[PDB]
Amino acid sequence: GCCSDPRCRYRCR
Repeated sequence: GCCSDPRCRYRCR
């Protein structure tokens, strides 16, 4: 999940 991943701090969409 990007919302919880550190590489997807804001890229959850």
